[PDB]
Amino acid sequence: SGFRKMAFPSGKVEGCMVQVTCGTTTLNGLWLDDVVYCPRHVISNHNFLVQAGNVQLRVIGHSMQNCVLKLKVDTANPKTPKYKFVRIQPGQTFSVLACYNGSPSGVYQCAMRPNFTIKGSFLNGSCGSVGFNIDYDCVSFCYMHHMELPTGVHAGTDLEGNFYGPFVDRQTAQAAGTDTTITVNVLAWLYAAVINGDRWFLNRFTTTLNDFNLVAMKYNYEPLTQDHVDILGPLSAQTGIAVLDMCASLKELLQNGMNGRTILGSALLEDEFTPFDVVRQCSGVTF
Amino acid sequence: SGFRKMAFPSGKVEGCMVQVTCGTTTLNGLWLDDVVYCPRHVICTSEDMLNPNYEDLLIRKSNHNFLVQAGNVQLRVIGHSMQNCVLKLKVDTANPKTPKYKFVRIQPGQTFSVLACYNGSPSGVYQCAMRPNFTIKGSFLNGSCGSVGFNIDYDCVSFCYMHHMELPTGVHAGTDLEGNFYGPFVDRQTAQAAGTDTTITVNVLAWLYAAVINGDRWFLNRFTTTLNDFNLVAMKYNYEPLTQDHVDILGPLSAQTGIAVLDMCASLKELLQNGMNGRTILGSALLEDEFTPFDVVRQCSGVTF
Ligand SMILES: N#CC1(CS(=O)(=O)N2Cc3ccc(Cl)cc3[C@@]3(CCN(c4cncc5ccccc45)C3=O)C2)CC1
Ligand SMILES: [Cl-]
Repeated sequence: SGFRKMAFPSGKVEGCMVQVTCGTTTLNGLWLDDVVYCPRHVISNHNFLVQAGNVQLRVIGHSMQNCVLKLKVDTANPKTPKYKFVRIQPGQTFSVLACYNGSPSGVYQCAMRPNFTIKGSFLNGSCGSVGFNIDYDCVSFCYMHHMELPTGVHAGTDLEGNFYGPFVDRQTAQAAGTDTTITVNVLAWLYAAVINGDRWFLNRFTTTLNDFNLVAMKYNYEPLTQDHVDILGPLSAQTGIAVLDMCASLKELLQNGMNGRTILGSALLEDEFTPFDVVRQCSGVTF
Repeated sequence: SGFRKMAFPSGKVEGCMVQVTCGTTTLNGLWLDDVVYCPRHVICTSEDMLNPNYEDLLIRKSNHNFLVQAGNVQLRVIGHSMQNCVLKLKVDTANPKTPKYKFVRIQPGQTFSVLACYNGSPSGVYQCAMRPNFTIKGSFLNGSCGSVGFNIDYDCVSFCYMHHMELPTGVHAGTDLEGNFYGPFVDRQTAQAAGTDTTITVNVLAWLYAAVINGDRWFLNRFTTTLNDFNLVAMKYNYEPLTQDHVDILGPLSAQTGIAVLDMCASLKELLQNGMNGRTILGSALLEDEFTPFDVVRQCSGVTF
């Protein structure tokens, strides 16, 4: 029992965090094999100072790929895990290892919002902190922190330097678009509440995907697609509540509220747990 | 900017997780130097749990009855002893990944990170607090026994909790690393219930100061309160009494934001009275109590917005 916002164990990523200094700028880098990846806004080889723990690494080459700077170093990281660079879609979740001066200070779980921002917890010096998922023993790097927007939200790139969202890496008038709730994730979290014995919000009603999408559009909820319904199949079979039956519960929570009640200790409808996160936490998958 | 429930990086603890098997029972152990620490109920069967005599069960065991697995490597047990509700298995190999560490016993209201494990393999990390009723609202399934709670201030890992059991309400109970339970609990399957839980007042206050640091002041009012009047009201909402120690501990945050602790207490009094009215504080519609004054100073900036 219990439902927590759980992050992946960060150990395989901690062994890759280094400090990168170029002139007056100091931020974080990801050391994989003989390359250090970091935001290009950190800007010859000796101008780049790279520190891995107490050891100074020697930069022997440099190149740029989109908004990421790649510093070829002389030493391959002996702690390099099995890894892949993956680009995630909005709604997908990941763990963030927040670092300052190449030293990890915290780990949290979050989701890529539909407006491509992340509601993170970052201070000055956190640039170059990374987002990741673990699938068996392979680390899938999906995010590198670049900046904070005027509303306190964060923007960054995949590990190939491509920004998530209509953002650029520079000081200019940039604003996060109007955000929406990740519907498939709220539904998954309602199924996790049913698994943990919270059924007060269940009703005898069902709905059509068309009728529900008209309700979702009215409450700034992302449209629910047939793919989302198919993805919720296992949770529907485990609890005995059809996806459109759970959609009728969500419609009633949106039109009437919680009425002093909570779901999994929350008075808001939680949208940062994917259908896969719910299955993984309610099964004990290890890494 | 931003405020998240953040856990400590778990890498130093991952390198200590092992699997301990005694007969049919399989749970997690903490491998530090040449000792593996795990719940003593690993020597029990399900039947044994009603009234276990651990001394009688342990005396019938030998070293080779305890199987310890560290990754793909089998560790050899060369000795065993019991300290309160923890079993200590002396092994023939010191853990090369042993970090700098201490065993600390925490008080209610204190927070810590939990590395949840199954079969000696870590699966997730989360942040939580020791509730005033000594339970933890964790996320544990069968096989998670022996998972540990910790804080990592500087490079030293302070181990404060080892998971032992789930109570009938879905909450969890465990011990410090010396085997002493937190709360009036026993490692027996007896009628045990968590006491009535309360909100950690000093933590809610710290979180209100964190909201002021991040630029939110809608909840503040022009009133102050006496400490006693605050407690008379807060006790009616099932809030823990606020002591002079709590007020002293909130001193730095009070000086940083310019809001006296008893003025922040008046805002809390009013928040309990009125509710939120469709508003949120740091993206939350409830009053959050799992961030200590120390956590707020660590996560939030030194400059108030
Ligand atoms: N109410 C209740 C429960 C507990 S029990 O009655 O099955 N149980 C008695 C018991 C008594 C004392 C001790 Cl020290 C340990 C144990 C056990 C050992 C494993 N465990 C667990 C531990 N953690 C999470 C868990 C989740 C789900 C099933 C077990 C879990 C226990 O609680 C077993 C069903 C959840
Ligand atoms: Cl403490």
